Amino acid sequence: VNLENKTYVIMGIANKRSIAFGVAKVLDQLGAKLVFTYRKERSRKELEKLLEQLNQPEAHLYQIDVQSDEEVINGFEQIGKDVGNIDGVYHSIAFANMEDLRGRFSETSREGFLLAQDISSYSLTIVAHEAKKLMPEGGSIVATTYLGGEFAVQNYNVMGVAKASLEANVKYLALDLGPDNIRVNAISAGPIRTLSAKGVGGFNTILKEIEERAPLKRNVDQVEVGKTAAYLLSDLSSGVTGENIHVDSGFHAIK
Amino acid sequence: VNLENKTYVIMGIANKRSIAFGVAKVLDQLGAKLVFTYRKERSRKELEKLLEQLNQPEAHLYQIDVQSDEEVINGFEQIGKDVGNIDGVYHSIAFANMEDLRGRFSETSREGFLLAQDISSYSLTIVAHEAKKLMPEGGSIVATTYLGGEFAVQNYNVMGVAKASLEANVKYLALDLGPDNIRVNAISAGPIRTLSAKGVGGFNTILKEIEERAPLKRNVDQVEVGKTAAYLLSDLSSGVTGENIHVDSGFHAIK
Amino acid sequence: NLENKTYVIMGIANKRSIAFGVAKVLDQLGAKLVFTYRKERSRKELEKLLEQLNQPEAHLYQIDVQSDEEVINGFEQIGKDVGNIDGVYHSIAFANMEDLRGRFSETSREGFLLAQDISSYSLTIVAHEAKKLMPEGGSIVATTYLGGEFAVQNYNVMGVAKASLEANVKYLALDLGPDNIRVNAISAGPIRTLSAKGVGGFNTILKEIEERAPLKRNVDQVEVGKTAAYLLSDLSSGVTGENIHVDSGFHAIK
Amino acid sequence: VNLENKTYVIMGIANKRSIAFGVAKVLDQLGAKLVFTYRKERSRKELEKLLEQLNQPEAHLYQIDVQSDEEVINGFEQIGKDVGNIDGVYHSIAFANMEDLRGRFSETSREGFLLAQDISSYSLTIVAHEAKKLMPEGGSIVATTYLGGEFAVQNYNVMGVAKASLEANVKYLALDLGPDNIRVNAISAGPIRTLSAKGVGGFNTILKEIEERAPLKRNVDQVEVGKTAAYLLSDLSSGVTGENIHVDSGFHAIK
Ligand SMILES: NC(=O)c1ccc[n+]([C@@H]2O[C@H](COP(=O)([O-])OP(=O)(O)OC[C@H]3O[C@@H](n4cnc5c(N)ncnc54)[C@H](OP(=O)(O)O)[C@@H]3O)[C@@H](O)[C@H]2O)c1
Ligand SMILES: NC(=O)c1ccc[n+]([C@@H]2O[C@H](COP(=O)([O-])OP(=O)(O)OC[C@H]3O[C@@H](n4cnc5c(N)ncnc54)[C@H](OP(=O)(O)O)[C@@H]3O)[C@@H](O)[C@H]2O)c1
Ligand SMILES: NC(=O)c1ccc[n+]([C@@H]2O[C@H](COP(=O)([O-])OP(=O)(O)OC[C@H]3O[C@@H](n4cnc5c(N)ncnc54)[C@H](OP(=O)(O)O)[C@@H]3O)[C@@H](O)[C@H]2O)c1
Ligand SMILES: NC(=O)c1ccc[n+]([C@@H]2O[C@H](COP(=O)([O-])OP(=O)(O)OC[C@H]3O[C@@H](n4cnc5c(N)ncnc54)[C@H](OP(=O)(O)O)[C@@H]3O)[C@@H](O)[C@H]2O)c1
Ligand SMILES: CCCCCCc1ccc(Oc2ccccc2C#N)c(O)c1
Ligand SMILES: CCCCCCc1ccc(Oc2ccccc2C#N)c(O)c1
Ligand SMILES: CCCCCCc1ccc(Oc2ccccc2C#N)c(O)c1
Ligand SMILES: CCCCCCc1ccc(Oc2ccccc2C#N)c(O)c1
Ligand SMILES: N[C@@H](CCC(=O)O)C(=O)O
Ligand SMILES: N[C@@H](CCC(=O)O)C(=O)O
Ligand SMILES: N[C@@H](CCC(=O)O)C(=O)O
Repeated sequence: VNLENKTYVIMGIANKRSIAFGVAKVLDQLGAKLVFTYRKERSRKELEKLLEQLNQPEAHLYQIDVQSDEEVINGFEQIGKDVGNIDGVYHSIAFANMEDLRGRFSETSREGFLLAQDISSYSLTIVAHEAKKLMPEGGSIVATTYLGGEFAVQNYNVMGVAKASLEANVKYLALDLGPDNIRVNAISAGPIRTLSAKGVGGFNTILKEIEERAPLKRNVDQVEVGKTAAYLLSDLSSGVTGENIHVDSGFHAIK
Repeated sequence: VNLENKTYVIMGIANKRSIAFGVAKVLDQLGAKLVFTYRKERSRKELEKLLEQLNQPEAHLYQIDVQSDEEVINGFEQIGKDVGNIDGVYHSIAFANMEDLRGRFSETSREGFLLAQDISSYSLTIVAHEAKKLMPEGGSIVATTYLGGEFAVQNYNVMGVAKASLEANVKYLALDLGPDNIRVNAISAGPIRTLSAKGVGGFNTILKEIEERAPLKRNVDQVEVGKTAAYLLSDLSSGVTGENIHVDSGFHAIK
Repeated sequence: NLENKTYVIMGIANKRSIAFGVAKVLDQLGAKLVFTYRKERSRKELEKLLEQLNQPEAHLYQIDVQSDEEVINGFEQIGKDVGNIDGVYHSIAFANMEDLRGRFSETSREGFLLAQDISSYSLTIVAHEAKKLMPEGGSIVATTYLGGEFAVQNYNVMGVAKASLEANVKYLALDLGPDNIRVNAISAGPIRTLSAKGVGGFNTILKEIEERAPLKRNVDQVEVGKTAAYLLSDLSSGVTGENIHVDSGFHAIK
Repeated sequence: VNLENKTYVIMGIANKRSIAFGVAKVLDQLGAKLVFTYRKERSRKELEKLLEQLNQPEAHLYQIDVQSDEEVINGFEQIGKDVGNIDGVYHSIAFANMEDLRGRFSETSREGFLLAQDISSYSLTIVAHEAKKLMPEGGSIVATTYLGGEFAVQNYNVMGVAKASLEANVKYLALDLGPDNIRVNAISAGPIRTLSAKGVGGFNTILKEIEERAPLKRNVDQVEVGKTAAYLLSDLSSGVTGENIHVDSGFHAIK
């Protein structure tokens, strides 16, 4: 593309291995102004250190726990006060407990099921609503999903149902904001070594299955997700909404 | 398909228009012993009255609000004490607040979003968990979904996202409970005038458009969901699990 | 219960045909069965297989679906010999052996069109002809494989023919629905049939299903026929343009 | 997405309105070298006049009728001799007789059905086989489909079954050629006023409905298909294969 004079909000960089950091690098390289949101003080610390590798002349950092309507509302409001209107949001946030992930799915607790939904799916809805106010002439919103939202994948358990929820959330949001010229899409990333990935049982062996079985016979990386993100966040993908692009070496397409 | 010496639990008859009552008439007509569960007082009364149409020699009625683990745990425990091992469960339960079935999806409240997940999806997981205890030999579990879980349908809003979640729940339950010989499937019913259908904006429209546009050129009814449920709840459908069967006059197949 | 129901069953070759699984189940449910075979060999064979069933008579018709006239005259005769029918079970497909292994991208025009012709287009002509014999509606069921939905190694040109057959179903459903003819697919798991010898690495798939499918076991022709009973009968009123996976749950997992 | 020192074969321009000339304008814009294939001498004459609006310094025009193995085989071979190694093929080719694009699908002739399959689906397979010869390094093949491939759309009839075939063709080519680093994907375009769209009953109606019912509330144009083509044919889409991107204002996602 080329993304000068554009401003994107990126949510969910924890460290250098975060998918959303792959997005950040690509967008930053393409001329975009970036604004970053985080939950833990530690993620902010990592952000401050990761910005040195970037071209951003300014640190634009905001603490937003997507569990709190107040923090999302006040965050996006302060972002508009600081940078003005924006062109899109990359959503890269999910959560579930260990204790429910390494259960039989049937043994999942209600509080863990809903926690997963709340952070991993609902949060897009409220982010979309608040971000929309900073997009008076339209823009783009991308969330990150995984194929365990379309099929039942051993171990992914509660997070699979939260992804199914997220992928519909995208479709309903696309229907709703469409007339506002806001596009909403999902990237279905293949497995990537991240901090959150350490929490999913059997991650390593799925990695390996991908190399053996996927059409491109290899795994993907954060920058690949970031390149597809730039497509979805740019004018290149006008006409595309409610879509789910698999960035996964073609693994979605086989059995 | 003869069901004598089978026992099924049917969840979510409110009145004679309920989908689950379509299911009950079919199962009863085929010789099954039936247990029913309800939430409201008013629903148990309706059930008491509706039983006079059935061949069920006794009434097995249980109050189970699926918002409560204790009620589901204790309910299914009582069922096992009163009737013994069962052969399957029909789940016909969902809820969302009125203002979440119309206007704009992007303005869905967090509590409204999570409420719909809890009742309309999570409840399957917990029901399957407890119903399993009564199926040492294997059995069958069916839940009721709608096309709006697969596609954004105007006005179906927060329920669309809960049916997406429910549909994934079915897949993950099938994967989990499969080795125990417990099948888990969905019926995706077409629009049908029920009490809950009154909370969905634009329902009359969707009905007409089915008559005009679906293959069979006519809407379905509860008995037709019922005969598909009989198939899934019986040995006719051994080998079928994690499936979603559209009983919607072919509407799912066109565009 | 299918008493005074009459169904045409296409593609029995031997005791292991999926269509024989369907036959036994329908026969068991009291239905009258007409069979269609392709070459005289399957005739002496079929004749022997029906000594198992409860059919009082052999209604047996050679139809190679590569010929319009054999499909046209075939159904025309069935109507004269037996009267109106209640549905059709399609259990028919073909591809040349060299196209069912190695490299899809190396498939010949002729071998690709052959597969389309027999495995997909034949449904359309069968439906048009069979419709003439179901004035009050009826039910048509074809057999597919998950390979028409996902690319499955080795299945190759047959996967593109099945994808074709699954859309044919959709389109037959839309077109024939106002006549009350329902059209559906059963997507069967793998089963040791005569024709599955020709698919590369079929034994490797058989074992994957056992290891990985929700039911942790494979399916048989009888389970396929039980689901065909549902689809061919009134139990499945309301359901058309559908593809039901009788596959120990394999389609739902990745 | 800068495409200098890239070369793409664009198959199936007939006039200023062709979807493939959308692609061409876009790829040309981004600095690619372009090679055109046509069938009818009139499509060459049209290409020659449209070349004047491109920045291409030379005309590279081949006559390939994809019904001929020999013509595909010799066309591509020749292309290799003339411009050397290519980066991708954009396939924008389909055909069906007018009878079989209206009225009753069940009345499709054998001959019409195979003719649609041959031109509209099989051609991709042989084009990929021959084009693989000019991509020893890897590359990108994109074919043009329509939602009629995934659902029954009234009137689309024999072509929809041909587009199903094509979409599956894309999936199998992606499995087969992934190990050679050749990505194969499909763009599912919304309805667009072209020469070949004049053959399809009820085309005007579908246009109007997309406007009323699709999330963006507008039709897409050829240039929007080109912008997404540029993405699929470039490194921006490096982890994407066996995929189908709907450039259709959202329509695919709604029911
Ligand atoms: N890695 C993969 O294999 C893979 C594959 C497909 C899809 N995905 C999806 O990709 C996205 C990014 O995950 P990742 O793999 O990049 O892992 P990650 O680096 O661990 O990032 C996850 C992010 O989620 C944020 N988060 C969790 N709860 C939050 C909350 N309540 N409020 C605000 N932020 C919250 C974390 O912030 P804090 O650390 O500050 O708490 C962290 O930045 C997730 O949606 C994941 O499900 C990942
Ligand atoms: N009608 C349609 O067009 C349609 C189409 C597709 C799918 N569906 C689905 O079919 C199922 C049955 O709905 P329906 O149309 O038959 O409407 P219905 O008659 O209103 O039944 C809904 C039932 O859900 C029960 N329920 C709600 N919350 C509950 C809770 N917390 N605990 C226990 N029970 C609870 C209700 O019980 P109480 O009244 O006692 O509170 C009522 O029995 C639902 O899953 C619905 O989403 C309906
Ligand atoms: N077995 C599996 O794992 C599997 C799984 C999923 C789907 N299927 C499908 O199930 C169906 C039945 O196959 P099967 O596995 O049961 O194998 P089968 O016993 O070999 O039956 C296949 C039948 O197709 C008939 N046939 C082929 N071309 C014909 C033509 N041109 N005209 C008339 N009949 C023709 C064969 O006839 P002749 O012997 O007379 O040549 C044979 O009766 C096929 O559609 C197959 O694609 C099979
Ligand atoms: N327009 C739409 O709404 C729409 C929507 C989605 C997808 N599509 C698809 O987009 C692609 C391009 O179509 P279009 O709408 O842009 O129509 P178009 O401008 O009429 O182009 C169709 C092209 O197909 C070529 N063609 C037909 N048979 C051929 C053969 N045997 N060998 C070589 N070329 C052949 C034609 O070449 P000649 O004129 O020289 O014969 C023509 O250039 C097709 O796959 C179509 O199915 C169209
Ligand atoms: C067997 C599983 C296959 C590998 C899964 C690939 C994958 C890895 C990490 C993911 O991220 C999370 C996972 C669980 C809980 C929170 C997050 C977060 N954030 C994800 O969504 C998907
Ligand atoms: C967009 C209009 C399409 C017509 C929708 C068909 C339909 C009607 C009623 C349904 O039931 C509920 C709906 C909302 C809340 C609770 C329940 C319950 N129980 C349902 O799930 C689907
Ligand atoms: C790697 C794939 C695993 C096994 C696939 C299961 C399968 C077995 C047999 C099939 O039948 C045919 C196959 C080829 C040609 C004709 C027929 C016929 N008739 C089929 O369609 C699918
Ligand atoms: C029911 C109307 C649906 C709207 C149609 C969208 C559409 C328009 C034109 C298309 O192109 C062809 C159509 C038929 C035959 C050849 C070609 C070619 N080339 C296409 O594939 C799809
Ligand atoms: N993370 C480990 C532990 C999972 C478990 O034992 O449940 C794995 O790859 O499975
Ligand atoms: N149930 C009425 C009211 C809709 C509304 O305005 O919310 C309908 O949509 O026809
Ligand atoms: N072009 C006409 C076709 C006319 C017909 O098939 O009757 C239409 O828009 O349908």
